[PDB]
Amino acid sequence: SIFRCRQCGQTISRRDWLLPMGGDHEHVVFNPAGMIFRVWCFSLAQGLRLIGAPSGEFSWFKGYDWTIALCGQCGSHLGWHYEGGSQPQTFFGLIKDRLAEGPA
Ligand SMILES: CC(C)=CC(=O)N[C@H]1CC(=O)NC1=O
Ligand SMILES: [Zn+2]
Repeated sequence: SIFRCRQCGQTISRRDWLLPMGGDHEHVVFNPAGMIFRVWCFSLAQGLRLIGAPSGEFSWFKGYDWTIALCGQCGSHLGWHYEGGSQPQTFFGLIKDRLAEGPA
């Protein structure tokens, strides 16, 4: 079972790659613009384009800096890559409702 970009079908991640950060792969969070995201943490993802330099500002995950992750194919905002932390150093937080799940 794999996750594709809902807008264009780009291959992004797999159910096998889910990561229970702080005990749960799912985290419901809001940014400073008041947008709610249901974020699923993954150890790995592909097919993204990470934009800009990392920032710790308003990070939802203690110890991690984030970079915006777009679908590399269509440019849809799919979530964030997190880095600079520990155990693990890096991971992806993807917006669940921007993905489509289906057969490998
Ligand atoms: C431009 C956007 C859409 C930024 C954003 O929402 N950043 C998240 C990432 C994070 O961990 N905390 C935030 O506020
Ligand atoms: Zn896409």
